[PDB]
Amino acid sequence: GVPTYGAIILDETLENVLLVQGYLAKSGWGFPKGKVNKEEAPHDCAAREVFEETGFDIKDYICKDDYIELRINDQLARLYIIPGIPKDTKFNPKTRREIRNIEWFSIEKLPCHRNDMTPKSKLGLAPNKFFMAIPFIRPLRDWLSRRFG
Ligand SMILES: COc1ccc(C(=O)N2CCCCCC2)cc1
Repeated sequence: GVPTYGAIILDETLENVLLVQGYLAKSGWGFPKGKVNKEEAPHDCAAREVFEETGFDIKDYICKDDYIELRINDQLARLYIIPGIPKDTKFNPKTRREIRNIEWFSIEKLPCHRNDMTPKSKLGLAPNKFFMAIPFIRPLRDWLSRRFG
């Protein structure tokens, strides 16, 4: 996998995070992110994908050591943490061919794992519209507890 870069944007209260909704195979809700171009530095990729998908430019707010990174089936995804963005910010994606909707979600209400179907004696996981975000939720909560209490 070519690495992906993006951001976890929080509001002023630190209660809420900004998610985006795509289409088709990406039809659920996730953190904004995308694939790095040849020769493009990580911070530049994160800013460009977040600006294409949200309309908001994070370049002046990125902190180099403040991010959460995960490897999932051999693709690396790194999300820079960006606190303190006002809830009344006007977000407007660039390509509406990729992004259906943009919303704020309460962190404490988001799932941190999918649910089994052991009520039905059936293997696997039940569908969840937050599937792209879920892996980052527990590591975010733990990062926030350490930096802020
Ligand atoms: C393999 O390349 C990828 C690139 C980006 C994403 C991703 O999460 N996106 C893109 C748009 C859909 C909505 C959520 C944000 C996933 C995979």
